[PDB]
Amino acid sequence: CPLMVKVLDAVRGSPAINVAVHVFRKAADDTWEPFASGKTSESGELHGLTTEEEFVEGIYKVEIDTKSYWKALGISPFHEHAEVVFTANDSGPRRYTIAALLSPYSYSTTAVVTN
Amino acid sequence: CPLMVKVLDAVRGSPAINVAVHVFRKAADDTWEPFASGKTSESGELHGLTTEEEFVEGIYKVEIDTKSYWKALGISPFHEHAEVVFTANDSGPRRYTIAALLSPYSYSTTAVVTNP
Amino acid sequence: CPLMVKVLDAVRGSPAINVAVHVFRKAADDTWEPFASGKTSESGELHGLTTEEEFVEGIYKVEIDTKSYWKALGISPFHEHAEVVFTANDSGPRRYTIAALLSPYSYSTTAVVTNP
Amino acid sequence: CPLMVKVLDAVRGSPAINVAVHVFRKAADDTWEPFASGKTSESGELHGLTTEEEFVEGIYKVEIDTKSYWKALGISPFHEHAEVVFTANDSGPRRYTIAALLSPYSYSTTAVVTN
Ligand SMILES: O=c1cc(-c2ccc(O)c(O)c2)oc2cc(Cl)cc(O)c12
Ligand SMILES: O=c1cc(-c2ccc(O)c(O)c2)oc2cc(Cl)cc(O)c12
Ligand code: NA
Ligand code: NA
Repeated sequence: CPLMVKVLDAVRGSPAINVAVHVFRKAADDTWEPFASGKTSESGELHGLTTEEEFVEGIYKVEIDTKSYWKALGISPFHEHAEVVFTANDSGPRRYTIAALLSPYSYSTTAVVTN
Repeated sequence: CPLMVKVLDAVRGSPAINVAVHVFRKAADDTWEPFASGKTSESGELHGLTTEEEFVEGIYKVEIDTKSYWKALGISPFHEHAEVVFTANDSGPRRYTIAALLSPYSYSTTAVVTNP
Repeated sequence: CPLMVKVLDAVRGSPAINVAVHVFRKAADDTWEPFASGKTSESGELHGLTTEEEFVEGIYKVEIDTKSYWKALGISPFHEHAEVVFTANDSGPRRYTIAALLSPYSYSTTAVVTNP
Repeated sequence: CPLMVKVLDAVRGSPAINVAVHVFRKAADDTWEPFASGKTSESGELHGLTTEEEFVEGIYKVEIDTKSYWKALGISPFHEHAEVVFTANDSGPRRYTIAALLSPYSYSTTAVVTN
């Protein structure tokens, strides 16, 4: 599993469950092309987005649909979504976890990249 | 000042100085049209991007060029940039401060929104 | 102003107003002696805690009373308080801004340290 | 496992490995009494701190020794340590994860409390 996404809710102190996540890969024409997507699980995680074969070097965007999450909880939010944009780099073996910690008017994102 | 951007460096405990910032507004055809740009000052702040007249309702994107900032400090960071996307002024004019706290493999961002 | 505290509310996107803050300094006997206290203003800021003369070298603790803040907004939060512990002025006087960004089950804190 | 601690490094994009963590429980005399401790693993985690039997309601402090972590990496830090103080509350079955994301001049902590 070369790419995993984990989303946490700082208001409820819980995983952020059933959050839509869309991954895009930058194309040669510099547009964003759909790459993978899903909804976070009961543990706030989304696994199985891609494979080592498909996840080649390039620029990727992970879009987390935070606004719909806050709306569905009856809470007013600031952002349309959280976007995480990064270059995948081969530099020996690699696994990427994109984590996000959500509040209505703030989010934090970190990358945990391990071998 | 209806839109201000403040950027801090969590490695040095300092304002993040000379960080490029580009603001876009979603157009009627769903494209991101350039709206304003600038660079943070020695206080980590960017003022004067727009005016209450210009800053109409819409969906805005604030792109903060974090990668260039880190590379200049000798660090190869994770993110290309930090992007903040939000609807503004849809209940009338507000003042927005977009703050970002930067680390090489993480950032946070928060909005402070006040009613003048 | 050598020590300032700024507190923001990540639920409302606003300054965190009326938050109690207590500052302590570690004494020669390793106890935490009260040093200064106050409450954040309508801008979320607390100024005037100390002076360059009073704010000598030492280990300081800034306790921010986040639990009371949230309970007053109807929220039962996780943390009792947010505590920020740091050595100050050990290379001469500096100006410290201690910032905190609050959510019911999370907080962050960062320091901005400048040399006057 | 009613209490777990997870520590991440925002400078290296990695778990924070071999970080000392001390847990205290507030005593009747309002002093902090040592409760459990350990060092984070290669995954930045510390498991096995306590048991359901021992982890009764009360006020707890988790102290993460961030200064020694940054010093050992050759990096100058701001804080002496990060402290997380909370009340454990029985309210049906519960598991507490105390997570921290570390930078030299900033840290973020969140609680993930699940059943
Ligand atoms: O404290 C945190 C904890 C975690 C976290 C990340 C992955 C996990 O499996 C987990 O249990 C917790 O991610 C964060 C991610 C961010 Cl961006 C900020 C944080 O403070 C945290
Ligand atoms: O601690 C912080 C402090 C500030 C901050 C500091 C000074 C300001 O005038 C302001 O508007 C914001 O912004 C943050 C912004 C974020 Cl996203 C996270 C933080 O921890 C902070
Ligand atoms: Na409207
Ligand atoms: Na000294």
